[PDB]
Amino acid sequence: TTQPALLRLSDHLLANYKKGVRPVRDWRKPTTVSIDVIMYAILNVDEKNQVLTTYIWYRQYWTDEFLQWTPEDFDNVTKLSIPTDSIWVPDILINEFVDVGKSPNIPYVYVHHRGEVQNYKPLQLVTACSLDIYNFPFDVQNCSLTFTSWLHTIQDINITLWRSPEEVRSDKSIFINQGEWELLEVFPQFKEFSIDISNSYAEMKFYVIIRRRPLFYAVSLLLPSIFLMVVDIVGFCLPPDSGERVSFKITLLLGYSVFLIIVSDTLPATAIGTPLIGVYFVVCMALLVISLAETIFIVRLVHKQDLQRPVPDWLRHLVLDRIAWILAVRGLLQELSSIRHFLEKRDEMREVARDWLRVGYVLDRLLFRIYLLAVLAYSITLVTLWSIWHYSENL
Amino acid sequence: TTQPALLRLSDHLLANYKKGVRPVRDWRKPTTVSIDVIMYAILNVDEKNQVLTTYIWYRQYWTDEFLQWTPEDFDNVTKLSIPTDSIWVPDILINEFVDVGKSPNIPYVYVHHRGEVQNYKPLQLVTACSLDIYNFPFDVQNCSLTFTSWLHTIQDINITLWRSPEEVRSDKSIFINQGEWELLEVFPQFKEFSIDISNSYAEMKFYVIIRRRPLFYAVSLLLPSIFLMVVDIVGFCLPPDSGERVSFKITLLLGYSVFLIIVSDTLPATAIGTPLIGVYFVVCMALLVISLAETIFIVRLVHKQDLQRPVPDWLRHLVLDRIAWILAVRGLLQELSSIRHFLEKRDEMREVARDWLRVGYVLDRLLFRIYLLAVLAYSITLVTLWSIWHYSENL
Amino acid sequence: TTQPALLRLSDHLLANYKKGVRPVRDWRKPTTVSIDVIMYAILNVDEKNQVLTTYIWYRQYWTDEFLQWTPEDFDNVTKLSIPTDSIWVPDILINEFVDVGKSPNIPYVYVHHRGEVQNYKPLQLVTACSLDIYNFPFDVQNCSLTFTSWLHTIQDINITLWRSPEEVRSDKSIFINQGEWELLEVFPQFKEFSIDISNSYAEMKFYVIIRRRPLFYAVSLLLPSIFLMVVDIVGFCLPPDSGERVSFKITLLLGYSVFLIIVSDTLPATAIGTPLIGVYFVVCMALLVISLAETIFIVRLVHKQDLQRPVPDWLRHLVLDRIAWILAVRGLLQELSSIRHFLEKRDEMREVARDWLRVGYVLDRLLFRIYLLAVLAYSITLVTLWSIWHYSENL
Amino acid sequence: TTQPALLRLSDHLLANYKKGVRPVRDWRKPTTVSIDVIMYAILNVDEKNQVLTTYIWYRQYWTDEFLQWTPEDFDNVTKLSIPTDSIWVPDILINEFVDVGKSPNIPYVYVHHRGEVQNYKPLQLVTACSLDIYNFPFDVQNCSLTFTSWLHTIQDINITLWRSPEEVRSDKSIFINQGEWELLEVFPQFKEFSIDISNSYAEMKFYVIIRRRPLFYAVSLLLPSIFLMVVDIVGFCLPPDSGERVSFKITLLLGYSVFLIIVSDTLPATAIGTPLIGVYFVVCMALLVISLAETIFIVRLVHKQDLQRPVPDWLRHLVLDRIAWILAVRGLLQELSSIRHFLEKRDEMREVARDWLRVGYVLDRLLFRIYLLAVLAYSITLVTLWSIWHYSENL
Amino acid sequence: TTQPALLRLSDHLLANYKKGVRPVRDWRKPTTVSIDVIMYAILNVDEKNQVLTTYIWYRQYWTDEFLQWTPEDFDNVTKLSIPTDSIWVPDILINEFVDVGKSPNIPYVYVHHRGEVQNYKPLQLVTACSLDIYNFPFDVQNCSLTFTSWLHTIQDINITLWRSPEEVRSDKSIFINQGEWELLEVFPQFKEFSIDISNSYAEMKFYVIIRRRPLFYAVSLLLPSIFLMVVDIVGFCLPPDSGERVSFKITLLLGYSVFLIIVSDTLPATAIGTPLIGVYFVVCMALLVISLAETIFIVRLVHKQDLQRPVPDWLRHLVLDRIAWILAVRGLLQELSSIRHFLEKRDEMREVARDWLRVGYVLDRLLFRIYLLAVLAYSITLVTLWSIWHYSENL
Ligand SMILES: O=C1c2cccc3[nH]nc(c23)CCN1[C@H]1CC2CCN(CC2)C1
Ligand SMILES: O=C1c2cccc3[nH]nc(c23)CCN1[C@H]1CC2CCN(CC2)C1
Ligand SMILES: O=C1c2cccc3[nH]nc(c23)CCN1[C@H]1CC2CCN(CC2)C1
Repeated sequence: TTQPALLRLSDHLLANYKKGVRPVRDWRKPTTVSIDVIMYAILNVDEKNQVLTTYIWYRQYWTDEFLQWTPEDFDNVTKLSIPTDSIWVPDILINEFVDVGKSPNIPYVYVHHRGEVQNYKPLQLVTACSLDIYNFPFDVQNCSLTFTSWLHTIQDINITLWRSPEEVRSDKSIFINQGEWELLEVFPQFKEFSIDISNSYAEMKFYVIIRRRPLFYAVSLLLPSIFLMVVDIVGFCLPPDSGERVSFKITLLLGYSVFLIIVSDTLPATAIGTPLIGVYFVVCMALLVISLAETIFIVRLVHKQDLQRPVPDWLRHLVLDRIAWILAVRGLLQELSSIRHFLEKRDEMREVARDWLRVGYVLDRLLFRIYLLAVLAYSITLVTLWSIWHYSENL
Repeated sequence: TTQPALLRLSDHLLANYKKGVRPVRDWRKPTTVSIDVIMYAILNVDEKNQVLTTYIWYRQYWTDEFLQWTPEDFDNVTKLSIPTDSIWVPDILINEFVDVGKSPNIPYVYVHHRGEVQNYKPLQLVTACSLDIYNFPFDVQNCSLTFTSWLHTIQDINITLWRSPEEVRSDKSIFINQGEWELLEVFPQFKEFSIDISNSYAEMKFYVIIRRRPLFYAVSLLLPSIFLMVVDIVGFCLPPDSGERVSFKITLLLGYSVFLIIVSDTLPATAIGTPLIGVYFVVCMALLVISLAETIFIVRLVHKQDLQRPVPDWLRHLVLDRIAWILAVRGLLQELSSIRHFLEKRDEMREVARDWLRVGYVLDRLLFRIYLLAVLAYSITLVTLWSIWHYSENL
Repeated sequence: TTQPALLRLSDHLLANYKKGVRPVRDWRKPTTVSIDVIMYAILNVDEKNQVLTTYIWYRQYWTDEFLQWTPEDFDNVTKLSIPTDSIWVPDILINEFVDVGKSPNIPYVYVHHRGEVQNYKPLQLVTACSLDIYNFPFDVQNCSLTFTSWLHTIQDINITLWRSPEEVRSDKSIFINQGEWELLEVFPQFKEFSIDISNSYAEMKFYVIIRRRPLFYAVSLLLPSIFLMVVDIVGFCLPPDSGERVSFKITLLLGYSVFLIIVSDTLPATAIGTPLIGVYFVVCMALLVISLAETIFIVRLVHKQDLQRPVPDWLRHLVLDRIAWILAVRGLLQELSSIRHFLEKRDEMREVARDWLRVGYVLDRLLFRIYLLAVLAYSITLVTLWSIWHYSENL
Repeated sequence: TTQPALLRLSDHLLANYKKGVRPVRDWRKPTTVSIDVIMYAILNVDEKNQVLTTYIWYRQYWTDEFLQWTPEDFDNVTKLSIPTDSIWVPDILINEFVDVGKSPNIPYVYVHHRGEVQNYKPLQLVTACSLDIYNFPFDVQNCSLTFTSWLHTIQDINITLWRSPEEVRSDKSIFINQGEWELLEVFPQFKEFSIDISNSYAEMKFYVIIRRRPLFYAVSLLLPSIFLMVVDIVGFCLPPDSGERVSFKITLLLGYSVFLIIVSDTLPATAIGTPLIGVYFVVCMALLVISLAETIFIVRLVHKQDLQRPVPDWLRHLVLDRIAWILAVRGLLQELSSIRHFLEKRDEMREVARDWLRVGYVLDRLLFRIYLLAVLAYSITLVTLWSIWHYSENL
Repeated sequence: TTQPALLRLSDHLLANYKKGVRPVRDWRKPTTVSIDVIMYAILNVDEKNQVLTTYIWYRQYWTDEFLQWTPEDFDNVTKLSIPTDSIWVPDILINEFVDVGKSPNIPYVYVHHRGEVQNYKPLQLVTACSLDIYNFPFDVQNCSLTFTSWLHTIQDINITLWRSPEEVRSDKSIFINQGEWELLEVFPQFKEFSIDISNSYAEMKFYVIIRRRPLFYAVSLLLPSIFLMVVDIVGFCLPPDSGERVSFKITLLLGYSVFLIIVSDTLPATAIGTPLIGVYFVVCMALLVISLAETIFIVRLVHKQDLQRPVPDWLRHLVLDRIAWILAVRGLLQELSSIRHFLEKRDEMREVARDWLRVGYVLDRLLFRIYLLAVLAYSITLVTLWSIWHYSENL
């Protein structure tokens, strides 16, 4: 028997090992597969249709009972590499998968004596995760990965873990911290999945916690919003000169409204979408629009000869609002006296025109008070969100 | 015969089972496959080209007659797992499929004694469904899934059901209610599909009813439309000051017209597309445009020296419209008397200019009445649609 | 021989049938394949790069001569199902294909006695068709599908038809009439394709006629164009008040020019692209632009002190254009007489200013006549196109 | 031996023909493969990342020496069809390939007596070609296709040609002239590719010449540019009325600037991108912008009380520029004499205001001369490019 | 033994060579694979999600010990081509891979006497690289390619290099210099990758250095920015005529703001994105916006009757700012004397109105000084970046 050790061991082991039979000697005992998953990177988190792209490394060992050999005979060999198509491989397939594939297959597997069979493989998974667009700048996502056997039951395949849960929870020795997402926790759990009154199935759920790094996003979205909160600072105190005022706003109401389009284009729009900023930015504009509507109505009322409607209706309006906020010489002298009346009529109009500019100069201050309350509330909401974002990582 | 039970059973059963033969002993009796489908999630409903993406779980059992064995001999075994490439698998393929695939294959199947053969598999299907864009905010879609054998006839393969129709109709124990679509009914039906005068085929149609969750869509599309229905409230009562009016509209007619582009971009445009809102929003603008055209024509007519055309033609126009809506001192006194005529001519023009501002102040009220009728009709249509949406789920 | 009939027939037939040999007994006679195609739906017609997506059903029968058996022996069997990888399958591949695939393979085929071999399969084809963008609203496309053997010649494989051409021409019993395209005719033809002076090849061409359903497209593109043809109705008769006129157009020349962008975005742009509407809509704007240029030049000429250039050059211009369209008291009286000259000079300017507003009021009518001729021609062209569209289906 | 001729020939030939051995009897002589390529269509020419999509037909013959038979024995057979997986196929793979595939495989090949082995197959190739965006409207592209054996050397596989180069150069009998590209020349060449000092490899390069059909592109891009070159014709001769002028340009500087966005969107943007039109259209606007800046500065200088700076600095500026272009009655008469001075002061301002409007009326003519020189140069460049485009096809 | 040499050698060698066994005779010695990589082109560098597309050529040799033969016997043969599926191929797979594939497989490999086994193959790789958007116009990217065995350890497979590192570092004999990226260095390194306390793995890292060719990008982005830095040159010295000024800016603040959208669209936006230009262009606009806000506030203060607030508060404001920058005849004469007071009142207002236009004419110069400092800093930053870009290639 002048043959190499590896060739003689491969000939002896795979001579009659038929694939298809669950490898076990008594059908009573189930076979156990133990798994391990380590994260490498996060490629894409698309919020339009709840798609998460992940890359992981993997490892699965299962005891075997038709590949036992004594190392004393075959020249002290203790580990062999065999093709993956010549033995039995369990159908451990992850759930919540969309277009699974895009990952090569490893054509070799290890085997030890007694049946310790190991396998290493990469998985590039496109999964379905319920992403919450709420708290957009500082979101904390909680995604799930479900490993189970698609066919076998609890009394056929049981899934345990290689290493303990703790050492699995904190594992960032391979992950690259260059993307826009950062790992927090990979928590494993095991339970049983039964739907009808007949079959019992194993199940292992990995909960993956991710945070978003928002420093760069903030400086490109918030800073322009805080800088554009000087428009109220600019247009202030000009009811008589509301021609210039209206000028100002008629162009400002479009200057940021034109890029509101590109802002909404840059938002990862979600059908179930209600961001805190995306509703404050809307009511901010609504309030500004109604303020300008009130100012235009006031200047239209006071610009004409209406004289703020001196009928007692405006008294009632003011009262309700206050409750709410709780022979030749004959011709000579004739011509002399004729023009004095016209001059007096010309001169009398100035005070009458200028006496009706107080209502706008009063109500603009209340509108500005409402605006300051709104921006203070917005800042408080932003501060407490950032506080929640910072305190989310203490656990 | 010192061999394991599973290996000896696999050797005995698959020794001479040739694949290809329909498994039956008398060609007269047909084989029956029974199916079951459970929904998991809805990934995409693209209305541009009638594409529906669905994920389901599946289950198919077929009686077999060359895999019968007695459990008394082979150590009380009652269920075995065998490779899927060593036996006969029916070609149950769903119709209305586009780019079917993207789903793994399960390499194992169960077998019981007597021939009970089972199979579990996931299907990710991209189907063609006739989606109705009408009733966009609150649509109720009715899609169809057709299972049949692509080759075999009614006397070769018959498709029945595992569980009864009722228990199949109400099955939401696995479905995730996080997307923008919500399951209502999965109704199964069975019939025969024959086109020529020769072949008879089995057919099972699953009708799937889906609704759209429109709360988030409403607050992002309707609320701005209701808020922008204050433009008529702002521009009111100013025929003499139609310079400011025209100012107002010339900018409002673009302020929402510029984002009408992004609105139309966000609509899932369909060739066969006529949404109730998408036609009301158009006639709303048309009516506003023609109202502004009438006001501009009126102010152009009354601004010049035409004096609303005092010829009797305007009497006829008003009548038809009413039917429609059913030595030195000599020079001294001379110079004194010369300027009085010029002053009188200057002063007489004011009343003549101000006496022709009534026609616009009358017709704007009728235009506003038409506008109020339009918005009331729009609100009534929205209310009855929401009522239909709410009452669609009582069945 | 206590064996089932099907297993014994499969063992007898496929025992020595080697695949690869054209199934025939004398190499002289060629084998004939007969095909049949039925349309299901049209998924996409992309005009950017001449891509047509179609789904069809299929059917091909070929006589066989190594699978003959007598039904008297094998228990009165007359039809058998055999795997598709164990027999000879012709390489009938369609031409004009791009990324062909995306369609499953049927693993079974029928066989009768004497050699009648049948096969059913679906084909999802992405073909290259020369689409004419001309007559965009109402196009009638004529696409081609070419079936031939990629390798074999006329004396090896001949392609005939299952059913007659007539019954093939009118076949809409399966087609779904929910899309934007509607079937008209599926005409089959057979001929020979030879390019060099040596090989002769069979060829079957199916001509497919499709029409577009333009009702929904019309109401979304034409109706706004007809509604926006009121701009000339609005801006009419105002040469002295050309400040307001210029106001009007300077904003109208952008109001539809801003969404012209989105219009051109919505057009399926084709390199070889010259739609009748897409050239009329351009010359429509050109004519309007040159009309406004003429009006602005006229008002600039008449606004200043040029007084329409009273030099005899304008006489020549008008003639050529007409051819084209075929001690104290001393100071007292002094001061009295000094101001009368200034008053007369002030009063004399009004008639001189108002006497030069006729040329624009004359040429605007000619410009409007040209505009009415243009819109009448546009309406006539639209009417005759729709007439061609309606009369295209009488055949 | 009562067997069919084809079955007996297939049994005799493929009985012991092992695949893998280069088919030759003396390892010294190399085997020669002869190829032929015929073009069908051009699907896509993407200039963003240098991707060319092509479809071709193909043909390759190689002498064989283990499939020789005498036609006298096997019933006068001279041509046989054999599966492509049972014989030796050379690894002739094209270089410069990206995502090669998307094309079916032909499962049969011809064989003659003596070893003449033929093969026909379609190839759909996505190649990398250096496309020059320069001369965009009328480009002449020169792409390369490189056929070589990926493994074998010059003394193992040599690649010659089926037909001569001339008959290969002019081959448009199958090509469809409906796209935006038109074939000019398919020139074959053969040489040797060696990089190190050890291996020698065969290489066949097909140079493919393509032109663009620009008639439709011209009418959609140039005609609007020539039509919009009337803006200088419109705004001419109005320094005093520069309010209307500034009005005009402030809106024209945006009227085409707003669709400049969509123009740049429609350009196939290339990183290495410098089109002749794309630089002329930019300098055209730059020149117009600086002209308007000069006019606005001039009108701002002459509008105020600066009076074109009558200090001798403007003399130096003009000189340098010219070098560059090479008791009661007492009160009565008092009041009479008081107002005459005010009237004279009022009347004297008109000539002083009107005497400073010449500098703009002089410099605008020079600016227009520069503009005319620019447009004449642009037209000359366009004419000579079209001349180059027309003369490129004379070869 | 009248057989060809190649057929007899193939029969002798592959007669009993079982695949799967690592080819070695004593399990103690490991097998060594030596690799070589040569770059061809760079197809895509997408900065949105860190994707790098590369094309390389490859070469791997491994000693074999079951394919030794003596050339004396088998007719002086020294090199043979054998199928790649009949021997042992190591699983050398690159790390950092996304959707690896898209590249054909070579079905043949070389073998020499003694076991020298060679293989050539192309790889089209989509890898994940951390691209730095900082220094956008002139970036120097440093990407990594990691070759290792996915399964085998250091004592099973060791990876060395064919040629030395130097000759590998400088290799541009095949690379095409037509794209937007240019090769600088391909540096190889070898080390060991161990994560736990048990397994030791080989690892070869190729560092690839790429630069961007920014000439064409510069002329399309910078030149417009330098040309648009004349807006401050145009609007200068006009506090009284701030109506025209405000006119100017209200349109300039939108003229480039409208294409800022398309600028941001053309930027390859990265979540971690902070380009030097992209922050200078923002603060440039911020500074201009606040300058215009100050000017509008100043002109609003000085336009009304406030008279720059002559209360001593403005003295304190100026001081703090300076610290910061460190019977008939009776009626006759009566009427004569009445109008003189009105004339004096009319004439006195001019000097009072004109005496308050100095503060804006002073502060605009300081604002322009800040603007000049900003643009000088921007130019200095651009110059030093280009200097870094030029000096990066000296190594
Ligand atoms: O799809 C099903 C399924 C499909 C159709 C009808 C059904 N009735 N009851 C079940 C079921 C539960 C079994 N399953 C799978 C559930 C999990 C766990 C293990 N395995 C894969 C995923 C099995
Ligand atoms: O990739 C290589 C190659 C790869 C790595 C190191 C190398 N050093 N020297 C070469 C080389 C030249 C050989 N080739 C191919 C070149 C052409 C011609 C034939 N064949 C395919 C394409 C072989
Ligand atoms: O994925 C793993 C891996 C997966 C799961 C748990 C693990 N614990 N420890 C390791 C590991 C290290 C081994 N690897 C691979 C690491 C590199 C080097 C060689 N090979 C491929 C890539 C092996």
